[PDB]
Amino acid sequence: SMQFTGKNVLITGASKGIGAEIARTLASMGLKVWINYRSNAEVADALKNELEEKGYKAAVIKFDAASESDFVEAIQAIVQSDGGLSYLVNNAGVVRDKLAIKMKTEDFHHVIDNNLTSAFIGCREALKVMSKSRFGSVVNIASIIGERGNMGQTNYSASKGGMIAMSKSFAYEGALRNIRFNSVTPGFIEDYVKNIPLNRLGAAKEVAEAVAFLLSDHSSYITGETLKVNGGLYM
Amino acid sequence: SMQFTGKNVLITGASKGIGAEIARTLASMGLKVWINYRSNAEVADALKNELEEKGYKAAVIKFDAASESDFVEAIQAIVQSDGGLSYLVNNAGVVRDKLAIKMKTEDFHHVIDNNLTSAFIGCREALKVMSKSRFGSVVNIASIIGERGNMGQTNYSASKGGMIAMSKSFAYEGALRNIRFNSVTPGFIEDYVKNIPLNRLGAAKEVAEAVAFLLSDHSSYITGETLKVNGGLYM
Amino acid sequence: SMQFTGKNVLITGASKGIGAEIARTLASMGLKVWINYRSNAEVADALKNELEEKGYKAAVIKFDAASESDFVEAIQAIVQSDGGLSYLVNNAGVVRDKLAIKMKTEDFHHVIDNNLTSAFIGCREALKVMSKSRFGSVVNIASIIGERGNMGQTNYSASKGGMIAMSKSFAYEGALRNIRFNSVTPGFIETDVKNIPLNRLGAAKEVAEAVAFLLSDHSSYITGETLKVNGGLYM
Amino acid sequence: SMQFTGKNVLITGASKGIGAEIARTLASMGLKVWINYRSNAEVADALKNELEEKGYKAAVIKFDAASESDFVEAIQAIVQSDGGLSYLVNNAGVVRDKLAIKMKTEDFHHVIDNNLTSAFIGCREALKVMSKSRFGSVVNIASIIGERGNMGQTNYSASKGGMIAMSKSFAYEGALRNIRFNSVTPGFIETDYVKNIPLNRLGAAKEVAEAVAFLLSDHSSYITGETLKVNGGLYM
Repeated sequence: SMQFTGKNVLITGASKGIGAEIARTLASMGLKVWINYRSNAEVADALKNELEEKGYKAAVIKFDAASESDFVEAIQAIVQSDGGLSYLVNNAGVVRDKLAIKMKTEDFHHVIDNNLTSAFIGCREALKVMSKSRFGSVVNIASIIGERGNMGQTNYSASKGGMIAMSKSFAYEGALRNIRFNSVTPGFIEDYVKNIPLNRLGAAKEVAEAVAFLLSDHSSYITGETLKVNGGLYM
Repeated sequence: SMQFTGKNVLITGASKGIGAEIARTLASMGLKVWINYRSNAEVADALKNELEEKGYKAAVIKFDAASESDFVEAIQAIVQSDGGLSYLVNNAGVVRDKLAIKMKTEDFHHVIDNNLTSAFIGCREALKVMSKSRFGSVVNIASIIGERGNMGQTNYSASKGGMIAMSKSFAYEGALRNIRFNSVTPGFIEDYVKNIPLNRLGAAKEVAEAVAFLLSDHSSYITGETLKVNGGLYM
Repeated sequence: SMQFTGKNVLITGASKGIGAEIARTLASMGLKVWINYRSNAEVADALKNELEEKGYKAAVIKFDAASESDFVEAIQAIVQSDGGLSYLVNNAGVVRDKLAIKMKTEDFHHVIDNNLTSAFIGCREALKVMSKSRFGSVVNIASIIGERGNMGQTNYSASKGGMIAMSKSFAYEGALRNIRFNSVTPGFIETDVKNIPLNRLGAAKEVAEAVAFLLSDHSSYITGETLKVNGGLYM
Repeated sequence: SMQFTGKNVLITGASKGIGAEIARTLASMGLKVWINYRSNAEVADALKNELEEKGYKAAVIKFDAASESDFVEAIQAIVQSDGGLSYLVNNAGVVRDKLAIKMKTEDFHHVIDNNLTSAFIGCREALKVMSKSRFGSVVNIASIIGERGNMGQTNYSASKGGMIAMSKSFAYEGALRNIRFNSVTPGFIETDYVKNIPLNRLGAAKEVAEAVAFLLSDHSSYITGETLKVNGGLYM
């Protein structure tokens, strides 16, 4: 049970995986979670039903996070349904791994546009909708790959390393109005394990609880920071 | 609040300030706190009575965290009282700020011995006692000065930067036994404020709750990490 | 001064500023420099004349480093002319500083496409043309803003932090063929003071000579590194 | 053929390994190198003779870099012989690897005092002797282990991570007098594990030495407080 002064959170790309776990974790901690899905609603709706059947507060919302007007419109609808938006998690993202010499600029842009510009739009709009209340916390879901790089991931590492640095700039622009911006860098989340000191993959739950901490009031003096969740894979 | 599988914690140098706060916070979330002091029990005893009067579990203990035998014997004593030790916070440290051309070697060793060797002994003995249980979390209280350095603090920055790197090595050695080692780097904790994006000093409680998270089950995939708690002063 | 096994280098956006200085420095060390410019040829031509009359080897080449086909064909031309290309410096980049709430997606993309995708293309083509000879060095001109962020520069910090992470992934992909990839992070440079420890802006030649070292044989065990050239402004 | 405004350099623990290559490299670029050694004069004196026979300027000096009074006396002897001291390389260092539960505080201190306290003394005395000239550059030889830690190296990682942070503090203190302080973090240097190194080989001592030379040289005049990785890609 983590303490939250805000009441609601938008999680982009939250139908499955880490984003889904973020939704369950934050819902179970008493926040109303907005589950963003791009295309099919069946998985998102099921996650929503699961949480409500547990007595939690959840809703789904359709928009492409890579789309400026779509994302903008959605935030407005959430401010119009709940009165505001206190928390944002930029989780949406894709991979298209290729050795760089086989990588077209279209493949580079596919990952940049979906992973970095999406988080720009989200952080920008959060700044607009939380500046009024002088309260908000935003978490950007980056990756160990943005910190250290990886074979075959020149485009993914660019998107996540640009995310990490973008977040710092947003932290300066939100700081006087008490809007915090931070990043999480998960390692390998469920041989790969041979290089992990904890000798196991991380659980999606373990990422989700690190996000919860950075959104929560307990991290109220943490901004512009990158929280590693990698089991020791990178120190 | 935060969930803890373990039951007790030892905090070095915990009579006041950040150390006292860590003791308060961890006591309020159900842990038995051992409040370490090395010379005068007064303030530490007031802390104990305060926490007990609020309904928490607390105890004082006298040893010099810079003495190997003192630290070792105190941890043995706590293991005898409680059956073991789940959590350790290496918080004890001193300053002796001087421009380096005025700094004697004894002024360098003063800070190293009180600040870095203390945390080596604590980290070492935590490994011994937590290894049996195959469970533990250890937080080293470092400082922004150990990340970026500072005019007049060649000795303190060496002690805290050494603390950060040491803790990474202990994280490797504790990992298979599920014993985690992390560092917190506080910034300016209650002209200087102008350089802080959040435009205020940090509260001691805001450091303590970051320490709480790193000890908690919620950070279960985080080891060898340094967590910045500095209001954006360093990114 | 410094020793180079390679014979030539392409420098993007080399008409003025740091990029011009890079050409001057590298030309004076015996390399044939290829001075890239986008529109105005006069300044680029004037630089070639200067370098040529001083007794060095220099050529200009027009193309938009943000344009995939332009960039690909230019490197093709240089390989046609010189037989190869041993060195690449991705220096081209633009700024469009705005507070994020004033920033259109179009403004974010303007900087991403011109700063990040341009460097991706150059790095990718370097991999292709350098791999046969199993030799080369590539330097990416990033920025302190990519390391610590800056208010009003969510887009520039994104592109340069993305550049930094990118470069590391290229270092993995080039490593086995001895193709090195490193970044330089300049501070405040005169052509581009209280908080700067050296108490002055950096000269463009001071950036150029750090780039030269990373291209040189002297840095032959250095790859995936980011070299800070900021007068102590960031440590 | 890097450019140096200064004329001489002291390299602690320079009789072999990386420190010896630093002396070779820097002597071949025209500096008078002072080769520090602790006990064995034979290898240092062979090195000195090797360099002099190639036309370079070299000298040996015996002292313990971990002894404040020795280190202090040695630098006044160099100032006495040469008129000043432009450059300093804190290379002296040892290892005593043990799992932490088997390591006594005295094994911790042995590494702290030999690796970290020595670099403090050297940096401090550099500040003193370089101040009046308002010119100077100092390189601290740290390690990848100080950046990321290592199993069995809680003492070594502490000394070298402390050296890296401490060097940044010296950079602030020397900056207005234009005395630069920088660190190098070599990876695995010759004199399996090679699988994790992207460049697929151990580094040559010469490759560390030339990185050191660059940070000493005029080419790095706007670089201070920096840590230069020299690890073949092992840590990025």
